[PDB]
Parts: sequence; C-alpha cells; structure tokens
Amino acid sequence: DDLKLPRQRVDLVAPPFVHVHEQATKQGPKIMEFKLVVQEKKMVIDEKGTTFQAMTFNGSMPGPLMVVHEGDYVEVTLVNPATNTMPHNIDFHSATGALGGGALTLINPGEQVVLRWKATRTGVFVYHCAPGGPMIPWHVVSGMNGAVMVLPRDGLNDGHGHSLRYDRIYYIGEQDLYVPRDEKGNFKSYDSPGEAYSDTEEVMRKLTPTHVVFNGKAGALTGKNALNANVGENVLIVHSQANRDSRPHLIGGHGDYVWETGKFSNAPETGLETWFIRGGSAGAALYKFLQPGIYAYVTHNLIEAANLGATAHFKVEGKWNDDLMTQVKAPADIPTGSTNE
Amino acid sequence: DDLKLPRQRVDLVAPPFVHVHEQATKQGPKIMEFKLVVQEKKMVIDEKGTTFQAMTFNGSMPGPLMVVHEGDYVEVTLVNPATNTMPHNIDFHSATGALGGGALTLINPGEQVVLRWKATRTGVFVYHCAPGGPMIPWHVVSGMNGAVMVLPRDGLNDGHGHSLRYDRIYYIGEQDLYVPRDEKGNFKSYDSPGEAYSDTEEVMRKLTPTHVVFNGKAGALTGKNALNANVGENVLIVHSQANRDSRPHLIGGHGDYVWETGKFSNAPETGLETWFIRGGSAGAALYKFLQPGIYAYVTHNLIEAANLGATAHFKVEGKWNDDLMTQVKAPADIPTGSTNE
Amino acid sequence: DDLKLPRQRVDLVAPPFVHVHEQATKQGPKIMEFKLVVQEKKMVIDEKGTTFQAMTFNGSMPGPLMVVHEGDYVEVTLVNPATNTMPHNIDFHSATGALGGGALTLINPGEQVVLRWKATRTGVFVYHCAPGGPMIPWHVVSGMNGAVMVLPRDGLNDGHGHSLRYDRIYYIGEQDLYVPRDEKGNFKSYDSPGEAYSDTEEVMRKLTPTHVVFNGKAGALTGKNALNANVGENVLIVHSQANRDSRPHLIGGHGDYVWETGKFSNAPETGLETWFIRGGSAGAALYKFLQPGIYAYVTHNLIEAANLGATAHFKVEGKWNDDLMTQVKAPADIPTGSTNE
Ligand SMILES: [Cu+2]
Ligand SMILES: [Cu+2]
Ligand SMILES: [Cu+2]
Ligand SMILES: [Cu+2]
Ligand SMILES: [Cu+2]
Ligand SMILES: [Cu+2]
Repeated sequence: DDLKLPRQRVDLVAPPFVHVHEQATKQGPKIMEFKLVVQEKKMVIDEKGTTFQAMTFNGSMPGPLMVVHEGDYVEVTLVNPATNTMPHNIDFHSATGALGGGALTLINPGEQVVLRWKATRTGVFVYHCAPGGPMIPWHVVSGMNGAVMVLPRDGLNDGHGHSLRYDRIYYIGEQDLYVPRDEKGNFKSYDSPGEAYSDTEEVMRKLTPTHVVFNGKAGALTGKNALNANVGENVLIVHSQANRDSRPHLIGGHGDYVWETGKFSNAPETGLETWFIRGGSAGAALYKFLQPGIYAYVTHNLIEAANLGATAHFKVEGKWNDDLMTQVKAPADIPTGSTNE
Repeated sequence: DDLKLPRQRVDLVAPPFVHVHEQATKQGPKIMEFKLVVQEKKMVIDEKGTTFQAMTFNGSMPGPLMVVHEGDYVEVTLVNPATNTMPHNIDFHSATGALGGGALTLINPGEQVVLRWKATRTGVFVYHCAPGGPMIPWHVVSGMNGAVMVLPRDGLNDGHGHSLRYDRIYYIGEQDLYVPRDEKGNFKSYDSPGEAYSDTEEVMRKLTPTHVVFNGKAGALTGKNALNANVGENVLIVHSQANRDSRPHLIGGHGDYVWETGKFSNAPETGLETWFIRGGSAGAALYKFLQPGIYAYVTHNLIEAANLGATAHFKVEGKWNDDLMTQVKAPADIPTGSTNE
Repeated sequence: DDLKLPRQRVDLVAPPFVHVHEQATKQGPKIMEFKLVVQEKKMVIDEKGTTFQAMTFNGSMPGPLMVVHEGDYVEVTLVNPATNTMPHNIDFHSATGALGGGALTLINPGEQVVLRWKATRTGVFVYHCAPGGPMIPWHVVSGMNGAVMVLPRDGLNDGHGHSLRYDRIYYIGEQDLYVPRDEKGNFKSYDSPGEAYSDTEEVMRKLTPTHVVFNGKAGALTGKNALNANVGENVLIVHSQANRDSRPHLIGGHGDYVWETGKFSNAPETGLETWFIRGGSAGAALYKFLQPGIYAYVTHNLIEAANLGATAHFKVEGKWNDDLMTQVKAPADIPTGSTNE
C-alpha cells in the first residue's frame, strides 16, 4: 500500500557538524531520504601517526548525524562499493523490527539496498553495522557507527512544559579502538582489515581499548578544530558510544539539561557535573555558556581523556564574568608569617 | 510474638521462566515459603564445552526468581547438603538487617537454616551468597546469585497513575565468569571448587571476565531455547547482575518502560534503546512486541555479547507491519550511472 | 567591583567526618573562606603495608569535604609548600569558568593562590588537581581529589515538597590506585612521585586498578574506625570518585533517597539497592537505620570490595526488630526425612 507523503532529500555533513534542520516544525510527516556509503580505509588515529584499518559510513568516525522529526519516515539507501572487501549492513536503534534493519540491509561489495523505518521514538539513537556473529563487534569497533536524532515536532522541552532551543549543535562520536602491538609494545600496521582481524580480536577479547577518541582520532577536536561557541549560546552536545560506556564532562561548565539515556519522552536532569552514556546508546546535554575561554570536553576517566585520546576543546568568545569566578590573588610566594601544617 | 498470617508454599522453577504468581492481588499479607538448595557442581559454560566448577542455588545460574508482594513475609529454608564442600549463606538485597540475612544463614554442609524477612521494599533485587571476606566475590562469581521481585499489591504502574500488566515474564540472570588459562591459552579444568580457587582468584583480581553469559552458558537462550513471544504481548524482562555492570538492549526493539535501578517506587523511563544494570542490582524492562521475527537481547558491549557469550534470542510470532519498517528495494547492483564518493 | 558580603572562615576536618555546618539557613549569602594545603607524601594503602607515593589536599585521601549553601561565594586559598616537588592547581566541578578554576590556580612549590567561585549549582561535586596533559590523571589517581557540597538554603528535600534532614553525615571518597609490580608480582616502592611516574603510567594505561579504597587505604573504615550510627538516625552518605565508576551498596540496608548523579535540583530516587557514581562525580544517599549491627558499605563489584580494598563498616547501636527480619530456625542438621534434589 504505497506511502503517499512528500519526499525530502537530506545532504549529510561530516561530524562534529550537523546537516541543516528545523527544531520545531509545523510540516507534517515526510519521507526523509538519506544515503550512506560504506568506506573501508586506513586512517590515522593518534598524534604519533598510528594507522588503523577502519570501516566507516560516509568516510568518517563517527558516521554522520541524521536529524528527523517524530512521525517522519526515514528512507536510507545503504551503498557498499565494490572497492570494499566485506559485506555490511545497518541497524538503527531508533527503528522497530528486523534487528533494527540489519536483517533487511546485508549487502556485498557492489550492492546497495533501500530501507525505510518510521521514526516513532524520540531521542538520539545509535546506528551501527552488525553483519552477524563476531563480525558485529568487529565492524562497530572498526568505526561503523553513528547516530540519529528524532526530535519532537515541537522541538525540545524541559519536561515541565517549557520549550528549550539550541543556538548550536555538535555531535561527539566516541570510539573505542583495539590496536594490536608487537612484542616490543609498538602498534602493528596491516594492509587490509581482514589481515588485521585475528590480532585485533585478541585485543578486543580483553575488553581494554588502546585508544578512546572523539571524531575518529586523538586531537581531532583540539587545536585548530576546537568547537566554537559564544557566551550566551545554548549548545546541544549529542554524545554516542556504540560499544562501551562513557562519562562525559564539560570542564569549567555543566550539563544544564541532560538526557543521559538520550530519549526526549523523559524529562532531562538539571545541573549535572558528569553524565553517563551507556555503551550502545546516545545521550544529549544542553549548556548555556556563561564564561569565555577554553573548555575541555572529556570522558571523565581522565586516563582515557588525557592518555588514550578522549579530549575535545571548545573555544568560547565573550566577556569574563568576575561575579561567577575570579582570581582574588595571583600566584605569590607563601607569606613568611604563614604556618600551613 | 508469633506471626499469625496465612502461609503459602511456592514451588520455584528454573530460569528464565518464573513460578506462577498474581500481578495485582487483593489477598492480604502472607508468609510466602521458599526453599533453596545449594548445589556445587561442574557445569558447561560455552559452545566449545569448557567446564567450570560452579556453585548454585537450586542447580541453576542464575538462581530462580522469587516473586512476592509488598508487605508479605518471605520465609526461606536454605539447605546445604553434605555432598557440598563449602559453607554457604544468603544475602537478600530486598531485606533489612543482618547483612541482608547473610549474618543469620551461614550453614555448613549437612545443615539448613530458616530466615524470614519482611518485603517492605518494592522492585526487583539481587540475592547472593556472601560467606565472608574473599569468599564473598568467589561464591558470587561461581554462580551463587539470583533475584527476587516484590510487586506492589496493585501490580505495576507507569508512575502516572496508569496500570501496566505483562502478558509474559522472563528472568535473565547475567554471570561474569573468571576461568583460568594455561600457558598455551587453553581454559583449565579442575576436580573441585577448592582446587580451582587460587588460579581463579588471580583472574578475578584483573577484573576482566573470560565469559559473560545469560542463564549460565553461552548460547543458553539461543537456538531451540530462544524465548517465545507474540506480536501484541507486553513482556517483562527482569535482568540481574550481582557483581558487574551490564547494558541491556533488545535488538529491533526498545524498552517501553524501564526501571533500570529496578525499584517500582520510581517511575520508569520511557522509550529506551539501551539501559544500565549496575553490578549488584536487578532492573526490569517492559516491551510490547510490534513486529514478528528474531530479536537478539544483548549486553551492548558487543564484544561481550558476540564473543564472550552474552546473547539471548526472542522468536516472535505474528504479522509483519510494513508501516513501521520495510525493505523498499532488495539488495541490487549499484547503478552504473551512480556516483557515491 | 568589590564584593561586600560577610566573610566566614571554615576549619576543614579530615574525612570521613565533615566540618560543622547548618542544613537549612536563613543567613544570606556569605564569602566562605577555605584553605587547602597540598602535601606530597608516601602513604600506606593496604593491610600488607604497601606504600605509595601519594599527592593530597590537606594530607588526606580524599581531600576534605567543603560545605556551603546555594548563592555563597567560596574563596579558596590553595597553598603548595616548597617541600613539594610538583606544580598543582584545583578544578571545582561546582564552579563556572576557567576549567573549574584550574586555569587560575597553577602554583609552583613555594607559592599560593586565592580563587573565588560563586556556588550557583546545588549538589555534591568533585574537586581535583588538573595541572595539564598527562599530569591530570596522574595527580588525580595519586590522591588529589575531594568533594564540595552546595546545599539549598532550605536544606534537602524529597523533590515532592517534603524537607529531608540528616542526623549524621559521612563522606566516602573512593580512590582507584595503580601501583607497579616487579617481575615476581610484588608491589614496587619508590623514593619520590617523579621516580614512580613512568612505571605508574604504564599501569594506568591498562585501566585496571591494583587497589580500590575508601578514605585512602584498605580497611580505613573497618575495625576501630567503623562508622557509628544508631537505629532511627537518618544518615547522609556522600560518595565521590574523580576518575572511575563505582556502584555503592549498603549491605543490610537501602538508599531511601539517592541522588546518584548528585545534584539536588533533581528529585532523588527511592528505595535503591545499589546506585552508580559515574567517574568524575559525587553522589549522595540518605538512609534511616532500622536495625542494629554491622553493615558493610561497598562498591558492588565484590572483587573490588573484598579483594582490592573497597569495604567500609557501619556499627549501629539499638534494638533488633524481629518483624523486619528473624532467624526462624538456627542452623541444624538436615532432617533425615528430607528429600532436597
Ligand atoms: Cu560493516
Ligand atoms: Cu545495537
Ligand atoms: Cu556460597
Ligand atoms: Cu550484595
Ligand atoms: Cu596536583
Ligand atoms: Cu574534572
């Protein structure tokens, strides 16, 4: 029975940015058309230049953020070009049936498939490859995961009948990576994903990542690729982790409104220091910036954040508020008449 | 001062099934009588036939689910037959006092004990053995844990004054196991739990399980022992983990109503993708099936799920709903006029 | 523009105790003055006498609990005596701007600094050292973390317009430690923190602690240093973990009211068995004791609790309530006419 709704093609953009969309809409349901192209390729994952045999949707880790509204249909063309070596598919945690779509989307290199799913559940959700068996974790931890956001048609709210609107949105995809090492402790390089598999599975089995990164590599969102904001902006930070828990924290800020389980039918929590993304989910936090400067956005296992790759920066422009915080006295020598025992 | 209430003897059944019970009841408080028999025995825990020196309540991992109502008294006869080698006891996280009952239930082989506890707290709760000291984790991770559900007398509700009723209930007990390996990496076999202890404690200390299983073994709830349901049924899935965190996910479904901390005085969250069972607790999720077919129920550390044992299946009978999801175009060769870069 | 409020100097006390404070207050905003003195020193961390090159605020692990009210200003003098070897600073997760204060408080040995932050966010919050880069996790897991509580001016409430008042408060700081071992498996000793660093970082990278302790060492809060309470007392248990998740559980009790994300603008959950402290946060639980005796307070990874150090005790005085729990029959030989198969 043909579905007779307007169609809208969406052009995806690379994370941490997000394709243009409306928060609140008075448009009715549409068939929102997306295309995802699998790309297997070697990628650089840390500041020392370590390479890795990655598998991606659309060439990025994470895959791009898709944004639709409650009641939309999402029609995804998944493409597996013949330059790839492996079968792939896609499972939407936002979707109902057929293992999230995985059981309807298995494609060999040289094939494509078209899946439609109704966006009946609001929130942010993981999508990921899941070919079957041990290939499920391996494809996911090789990079084949992203997220989709299903907004209410009226946009976000605080769970107490007040509208919330963001000025800016970023998508932070966190990736646990399992890179083999040689006898001397150095990371091993491989010429294909298949050649990396046996050694990689051994590291995966011990459940300790070698790298934990945002946007696919250590330092991806620091330096010149810091995330911009301004004092007074309400920023939505979507965070996903398809395989492993995370505990996001904005250093020098808070989560004003946080959906840590990521589902907008639930009221957000207020004023959090650190929140929790259960592996296999996306969550989201709003924050209104009150102070200029550098903020570091981390998982608050600080070992993961500083030593395994999992730090991003915000650079925030505006005027410093000395009422909220001030340096009363700059560093100075301890007074000779001081005690301090 | 004798407690003068009606007595009701309950016959426990092996997980993942649950003894017969009422959801809502107009019966008053009763003394609900249960018997648990400790059994130490070698068990098979994975598809390659690895054996393990297990310690169980009632012969199963997990121990059986007990179901009572708020205000009932629970009178448990714990039996430690003389064929066992170790002292045992029981701690109910549902109970108040004496380390959950552990300090009143320590029995040598050849002894039994009778504990009564008042069911003053609603929810699903872990029970486990806890003899003292290092024996506490060892007995628990050897299999000596289960759960108890304390229903409100009016049954479940959504926290907004609406009754929730399940058509079916399953109890998923998740077990982290620590099996020693020899120099060549093969799992070691032992002739008794005591002989396994020193090598097992060394694996336990590194906090990385070798196996993570549902119902006591990899593949326990797949194949012919898949969990049955039908389209339209509201299914309650109780999940426990006595020692280690888990992140349950129903692949192709959702948690319609989830008590991830497991306590029915709290409103459930709605529409979750993945939830979180903190080690040392039970949680519960309701889901109304909307689509037929195979569903995989996992912890969403997919390495744990696919490679360490932690996958169950549901087989759901009914009619496919092409409005919720459809394969618009089956796999086909990528059109020659396609781009895709 | 000078801040013209009354000043109040607070004398900090060593955990698990808490400096004197008011729950509800009709005092207006004050400038609450605290001093923290960094101390680098070797400390004993387990029952076998293992030593560790620790770095502390005020000589303790955790650092002391600070208590203020919403709207207060907190003026902290941080002192780094010249006997220390390292630069240090402080990041308050309660504060807004400048990386929580870290970017305004970096002091060399021989220096002090004065930071003021406005207590605009209610809850319990972590504070920790964070000098930069890999020094951030290393200073934190070396012991440089504590917590601050920002009470509402009206004190705590249940989120449903009812006042909650504690009779007693304890602060449980949980510390993950990473102690190197030699070839034979024995813990290594070092003459300075700098000398320990390279070997310690290698252990940190594998993300598995060697020790998980409350109040700085295994057994700190057992034996003669058990935590006292009485039947009928409402006890607030503040729990922090600056780097790694925890799952607190009071064995033989419950969490009557739990703020597991730790922020008093959110209603607490009721009747929990086990709660979850996300690494990089503090949470809090109220419990009214109903039974006398020993209670064990653990993280409910029981391996961590029994074998890595993470057990505390409460010793509770009062009268046993046989309605809540009773030993119906003491241990006895299994009756000869029993079955039990
Ligand atoms: Cu794939
Ligand atoms: Cu999934
Ligand atoms: Cu036992
Ligand atoms: Cu327990
Ligand atoms: Cu420091
Ligand atoms: Cu921090």
